[PDB]
Amino acid sequence: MVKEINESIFDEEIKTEPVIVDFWAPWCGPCKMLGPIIDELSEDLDGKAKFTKVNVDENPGIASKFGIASIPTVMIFKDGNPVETLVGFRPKQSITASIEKH
Repeated sequence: MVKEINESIFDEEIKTEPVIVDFWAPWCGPCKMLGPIIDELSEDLDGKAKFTKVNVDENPGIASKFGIASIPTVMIFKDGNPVETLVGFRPKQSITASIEKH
């Protein structure tokens, strides 16, 4: 349950438990390694966190607004505010540990 989001619906999806945004591109190797992790966590942390994906090729405005200078980057939002920016590939346990903190 990872929802693909764009600038038009970004505000809606972000304000709603922590919301995780995976900034990715289909041509980026490390991003493709991260995809399955985010998918698995959307099930394992179901009821605890919400997961979404932003394709930076199609949403350059979102990427610039949040300083996504490198992909993959995973951002955590709480009450509509960005509270964590996780740059670089990380295993499942590392992402979970970060989400657990909020």
